[PDB]
Amino acid sequence: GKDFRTDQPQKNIPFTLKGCGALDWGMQSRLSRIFNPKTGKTVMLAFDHGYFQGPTTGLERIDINIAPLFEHADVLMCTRGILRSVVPPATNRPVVLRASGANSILAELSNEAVALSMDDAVRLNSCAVAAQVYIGSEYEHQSIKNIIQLVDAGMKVGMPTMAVTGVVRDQRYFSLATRIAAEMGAQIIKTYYVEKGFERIVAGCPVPIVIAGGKKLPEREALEMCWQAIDQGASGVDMGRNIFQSDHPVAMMKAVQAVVHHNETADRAYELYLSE
Amino acid sequence: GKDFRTDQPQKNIPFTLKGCGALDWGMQSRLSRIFNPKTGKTVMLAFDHGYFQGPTTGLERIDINIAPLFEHADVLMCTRGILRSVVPPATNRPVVLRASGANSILAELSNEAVALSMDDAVRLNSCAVAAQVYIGSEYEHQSIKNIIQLVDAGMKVGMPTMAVTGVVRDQRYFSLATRIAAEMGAQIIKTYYVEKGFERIVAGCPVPIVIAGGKKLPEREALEMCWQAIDQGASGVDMGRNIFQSDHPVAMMKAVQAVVHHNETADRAYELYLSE
Amino acid sequence: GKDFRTDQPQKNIPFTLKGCGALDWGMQSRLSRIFNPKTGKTVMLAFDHGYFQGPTTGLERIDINIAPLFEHADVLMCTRGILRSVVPPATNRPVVLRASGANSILAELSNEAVALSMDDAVRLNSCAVAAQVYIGSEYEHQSIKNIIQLVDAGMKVGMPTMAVTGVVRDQRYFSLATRIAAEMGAQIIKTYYVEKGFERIVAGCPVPIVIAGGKKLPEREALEMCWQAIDQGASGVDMGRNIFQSDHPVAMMKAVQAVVHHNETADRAYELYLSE
Amino acid sequence: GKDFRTDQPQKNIPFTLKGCGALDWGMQSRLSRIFNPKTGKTVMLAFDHGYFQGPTTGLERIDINIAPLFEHADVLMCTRGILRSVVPPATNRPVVLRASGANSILAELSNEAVALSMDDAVRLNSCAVAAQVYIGSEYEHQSIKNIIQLVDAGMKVGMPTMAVTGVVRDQRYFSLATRIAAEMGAQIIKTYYVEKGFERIVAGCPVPIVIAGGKKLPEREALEMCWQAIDQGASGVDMGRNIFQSDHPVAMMKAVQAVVHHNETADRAYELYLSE
Ligand SMILES: O=C(CO)[C@H](O)[C@H](O)COP(=O)(O)O
Ligand SMILES: O=C(CO)[C@H](O)[C@H](O)COP(=O)(O)O
Ligand SMILES: O=C(CO)[C@H](O)[C@H](O)COP(=O)(O)O
Ligand SMILES: O=C(CO)[C@H](O)[C@H](O)COP(=O)(O)O
Repeated sequence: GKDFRTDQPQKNIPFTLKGCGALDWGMQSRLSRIFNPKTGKTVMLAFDHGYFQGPTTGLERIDINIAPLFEHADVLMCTRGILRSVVPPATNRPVVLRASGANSILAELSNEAVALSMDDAVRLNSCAVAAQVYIGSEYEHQSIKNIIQLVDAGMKVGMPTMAVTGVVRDQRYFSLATRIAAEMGAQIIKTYYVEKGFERIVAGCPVPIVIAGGKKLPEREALEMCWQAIDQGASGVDMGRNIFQSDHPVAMMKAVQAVVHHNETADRAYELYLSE
Repeated sequence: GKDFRTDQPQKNIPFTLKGCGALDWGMQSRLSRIFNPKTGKTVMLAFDHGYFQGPTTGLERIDINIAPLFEHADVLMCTRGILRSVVPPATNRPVVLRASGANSILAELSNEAVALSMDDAVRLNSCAVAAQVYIGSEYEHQSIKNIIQLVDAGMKVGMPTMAVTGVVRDQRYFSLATRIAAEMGAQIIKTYYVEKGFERIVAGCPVPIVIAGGKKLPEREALEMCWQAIDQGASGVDMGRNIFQSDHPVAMMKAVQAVVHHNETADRAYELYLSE
Repeated sequence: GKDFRTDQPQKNIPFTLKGCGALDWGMQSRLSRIFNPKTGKTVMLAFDHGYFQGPTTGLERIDINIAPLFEHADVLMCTRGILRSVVPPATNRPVVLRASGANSILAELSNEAVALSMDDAVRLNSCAVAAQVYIGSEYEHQSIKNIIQLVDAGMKVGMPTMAVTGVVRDQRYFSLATRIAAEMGAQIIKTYYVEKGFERIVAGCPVPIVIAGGKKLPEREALEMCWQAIDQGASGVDMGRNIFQSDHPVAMMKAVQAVVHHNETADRAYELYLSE
Repeated sequence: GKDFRTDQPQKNIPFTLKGCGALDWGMQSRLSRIFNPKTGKTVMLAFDHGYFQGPTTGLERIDINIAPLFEHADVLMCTRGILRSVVPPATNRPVVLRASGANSILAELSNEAVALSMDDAVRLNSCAVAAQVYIGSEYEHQSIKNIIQLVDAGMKVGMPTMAVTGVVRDQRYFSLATRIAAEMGAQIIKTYYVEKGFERIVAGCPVPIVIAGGKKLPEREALEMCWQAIDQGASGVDMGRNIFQSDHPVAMMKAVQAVVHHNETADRAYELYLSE
């Protein structure tokens, strides 16, 4: 009384996420927590700015202002200090840990060291670990070594590494920064959007790219940036200020989600924003 | 231009999951992937039976019959063999790995060893590891050592361990089995439902309890068992046969969800089942 | 003067080998050395018999009789002893190492221990490690632990493990043995061909299956066995005696290749054998 | 009924690859994947340039432009980033991993660190690891330490190390750079071809030498360079730009193969190129 359905051979289901078709199950799994398998994109809520800036505007009280935003985000990005202290585990949301630091706004910005062991990243159930790369800055060499070290460590354990291109911001520059990081082994790259040439940054990069929100803009303009980035091949956005510094954070997020996952237009989305 | 809201002191949000209020963030995080933070319960789809039974009825073709069920489950339970081979990572669903084995239906059932290293559990992004405890069986001592070893290893890494009471099935017996496992350190206990006294099993166990589906029953009766268990304090169910051996697996799951998360009645639920 | 071809998005190339679509690059790479990416099959030349049998017939002088066969094989299977001593490295052919032993024909056949460290497997540039599983035998439990240990070790390093079902030989039996091994984590399973029901063994096994040659048969019959096995879904054969005990080894191998990779018929192939 | 052929004593088959006749089996095995045992030479397709140069011309889209070349190459050389992301494991071609980096075209070129752990090299099934040595540059000391560290690590595991002489380019200079690297332990040395004295570079180096393609040349001239190098004792070439920057990459590769493995002349080969 058994049915082995032998008339129908077993076939493998392809894993389509850009440049991640040759990774182990666990690593693909963590990546799938970050990039929605359906759309292949992500809306990432970033609040790690304090790691070298202290209580930056809008992030004075993560526990009050940012707490109510978690549920509306695909993934959270922050440090292990904040994570443990004020992000409730019950939030049940994927996290990407800031794993670099030891710099401040009072000194050389590019002077970063690895800020948490892979050991602890695993203890904290991370989906990924993130560090800055500073191409063209004084501590460029060290910043790349930080990426090398996180990748070496993450491959033992199936933890993805996200390289962030920290900074003249033109296409030829970001092409250089993103490609090197990818080349070194980072599975996710986060960079800035550029007025012209962005398409080339995406095309030249073998792995998923995510754009930073950047300094505060009018909500409508912020949404235009997102639409452009997505339309030109970005795999999602990593917003911080353009959300938590808005008068209507939750509304802004829903708009951003509309644009990223559902191919909404900048205008349509802005009207989704005006209804909240 | 900053607002520290100093008139409103920061307060810790309590973690209410039974007997898990004193664990590290990462472990609480993994637990919150299993047990819905809202309802505090879980509907677990179990298909690990093959680990000592080979191609058991209904599990001949996981890739065909079980594949379409994944999305309707809170968490998946299976071996690392099946996980890698036929469970697509894009399933984006929390997993609990069977971590014991080395036994078969052709020999002593209680003769189990640890079947995967914590190393590989982490590599596979697990939410927990599971192993059998056989109180009263020939290899009782070894089975408990399996639990001891998984907890020792899990605590370094923030991985919860689930102890399963494998087997006369009365209340006094399962009280003994579940309590000992909890006492050794397992964070989740999975046991069988009992006609009378089940409430005492839950009350005597300091951590969350989950019931096994058990042998195939008429759908209506299986739902009654769930309702009873939940009503008497279980934290969810770990169904296998009563789902994948049904003529309407997806329908049955929706029913079981209704009973577990939404306090549906056995009858009402059964009518949810008859509509699909 | 650069062309990023931004009109043409990058797409992942699927890895189609049965149940190996969720493995890291290096492991998929080693598997691709074994299973021809085009056909998805393998012809494996096995000469490890001496590991518990001593100088078995046909394998008295590997250096003389077997040496001239290597080039005609897809992959070699043998022990590290023979590998180092008489297989010339310049053979440039992928190897699968026998990694179990400590038994002999003078004692209990199922009493095997792991016979080489993963350390040394990596040192020898192996494509996989192989060990016996003895379901139903006296040392069944230990044999399965051997597989558990090799998988744990292999996963750290991207080395595949092949589980071999050592032994009444019917379908229900081999279904049990193969499925349990796969379930524990082995990426390759090698078993015996069966008169009836073989299709069910393949269908119930989530990873590639390879058949043993078995005791010497008339060349025409051996080819019929291969044809049946392949036709019913096997991923290749692991011949030993039916090749090296033939009066025309090289001829026989070319036949077997014809059947496995090129869908030749038993008869057509036998005529390929009669021309050499 | 056994034949031990005792009238014919067993004899060791010599391993002839220059200066590798005293290595363990595994290491000789990996070297044999790189240097064809028959000819003793190799045609190596190099596309690692991006590791410090970003999207260099011709390598904007490895996945499109370089993908179709793989099959026509003896061995692939690239970074672990590119390997995992866009080189399909099914390519079934030996790889040599770029294992240095942390420099860029925006800073001191000779400032390289080890870019991937031997751990991960083994995980990726490499045939060798490669790093730059910069004799005469500012970070000369560190670059040599990079070779020392890779050799120490490779010897535990049977992984060969390839030292690359990065840079006035005359014979006395490259003799110094190549000889030092070899002396430290590197089993493969890759250097540049020189108008006069190249023969002395080869003679003075105890292990196999491979030449870099160098900047783009007219196809006919590039082939002349290969012919000279081979004729004067090189063990193969590591082309990049002279292939992927050609209007007929595949044709060019076939030509190069002709010259390296089959002792074709520059002219004859060029006519092989004009027919494709
Ligand atoms: O902290 C940073 C890196 O050092 C980034 O500026 C930040 O994480 C990006 O998010 P946003 O610009 O949208 O606030
Ligand atoms: O495999 C088992 C333990 O050895 C269990 O029987 C199983 O996992 C429980 O699920 P169900 O009884 O609902 O099928
Ligand atoms: O050695 C063995 C396992 O203990 C097998 O019998 C052998 O390797 C299979 O090959 P063949 O039966 O074709 O000779
Ligand atoms: O990348 C390099 C070293 O830093 C080399 O220039 C390169 O790998 C050699 O190949 P080619 O000169 O033929 O392009």
